[PDB]
Amino acid sequence: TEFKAGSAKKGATLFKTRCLQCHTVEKGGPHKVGPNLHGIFGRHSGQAEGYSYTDAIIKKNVLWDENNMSEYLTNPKKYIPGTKMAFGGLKKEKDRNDLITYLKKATE
Ligand code: HEC
Repeated sequence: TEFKAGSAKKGATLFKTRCLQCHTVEKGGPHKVGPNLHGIFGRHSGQAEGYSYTDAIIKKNVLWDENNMSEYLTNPKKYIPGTKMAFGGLKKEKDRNDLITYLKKATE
């Protein structure tokens, strides 16, 4: 236990301001700069079809849980060196909590 529940509402707005540029979350949403995140929870990394992921993410083969995602979100390139994901990261654990709270919900 190193992830506690946040604000889905707060979560949804962070997504909009920090993730939307590159990703969609809805089932049936298109891949953009980053892949569509529908159903990411429980899936391994690099497995969405029709998306050209880097060697690195695929090979990293991470099982996406609220906790994994948390460390990833902190500093992506640090987590998976070689990832084409160009996001500095979210240093506050509270932003991270709210975003994942949103994500758990909207990608289901
Ligand atoms: C564009 C400038 C991006 C922003 C802002 C965010 N992400 Fe991203 N993401 C992007 C790319 C190009 C990729 C693929 C990387 C690669 O090496 O192929 C990713 C990947 C992800 C993943 C891993 C997905 C998988 O299918 O395993 C996740 C979980 C993810 N991105 C989430 C995410 C969130 C929540 C963001 C906002 C905080 C976000 N990313 C920003 C491009 C971009």
